[PDB]
Amino acid sequence: SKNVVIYADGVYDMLHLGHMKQLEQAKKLFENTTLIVGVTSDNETKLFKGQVVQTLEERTETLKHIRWVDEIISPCPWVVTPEFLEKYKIDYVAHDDIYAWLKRAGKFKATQRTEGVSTTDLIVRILKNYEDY
Amino acid sequence: SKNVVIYADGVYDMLHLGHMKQLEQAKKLFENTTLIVGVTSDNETKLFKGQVVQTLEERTETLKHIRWVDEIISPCPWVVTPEFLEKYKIDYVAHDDIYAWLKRAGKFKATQRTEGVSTTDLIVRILKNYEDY
Ligand SMILES: NCc1ccncc1
Ligand SMILES: NCc1ccncc1
Ligand SMILES: NCc1ccncc1
Ligand SMILES: NCc1ccncc1
Repeated sequence: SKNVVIYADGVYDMLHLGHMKQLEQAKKLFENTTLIVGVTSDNETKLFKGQVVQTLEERTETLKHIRWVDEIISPCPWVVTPEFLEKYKIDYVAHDDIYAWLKRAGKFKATQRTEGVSTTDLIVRILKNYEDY
Repeated sequence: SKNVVIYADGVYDMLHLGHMKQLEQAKKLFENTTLIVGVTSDNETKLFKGQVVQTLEERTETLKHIRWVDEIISPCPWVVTPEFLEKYKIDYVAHDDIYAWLKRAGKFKATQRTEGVSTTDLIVRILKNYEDY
């Protein structure tokens, strides 16, 4: 009934079906939702997580095309804070214990990952068309 | 004002930003539109055009996530006929002379391609992180 504001974040490098189904699942947590999507910066992703193929600007321009995405914060903060939830009027964080405070506040919503659909999995399928010998 | 029905078709293998921007451009040809997207079958694509990484079912499930896509015909016919336009009440075909009859009927609408954003271009960018020697 009342509109519920959902927040999900990530790298979204080389956007594939796995990200899409995750975002859809976040978007449909409730009947009436606004899904805000946060895109991690190149520097912090590279320092804290690992290598990223596409720049922040490219990764954001691709997310803009996904039907479930209502709003994008680019770049997003690397750590979600309670002050971040308050300023953007976020009701729930959708993710796939650093996150214990979100669970304690009733604001953690799980979303599953789909294995086997990644961009790299597809390139693996390309290479398997070449018998080793 | 009046709702205009747009049709675009293609393989949409390994969906990337290039396809997305093309679909957006088709969707925004007019103020009020319904964008129908046709997805070529595996057999006909492989026989007439060339190799396709993802099956028809996978290529369609990914397009379903694109915000501009209103309706999908999967599989679509390989050749667009006037009887196809009539049955689906298509007003315009958006594409990037086999298509001379569409131009003659006022139903051909061009959409441009974006070079440099393909899935394969990104894998090229990955491989360039490895100095040859
Ligand atoms: N992709 C992991 C991550 C998500 C949110 N903030 C930082 C890192
Ligand atoms: N669309 C947000 C953005 C714009 C320019 N650079 C990076 C991100
Ligand atoms: N991708 C080329 C094509 C588009 C429509 N029908 C057949 C082939
Ligand atoms: N979504 C249409 C479709 C379903 C099953 N196989 C291929 C295409």
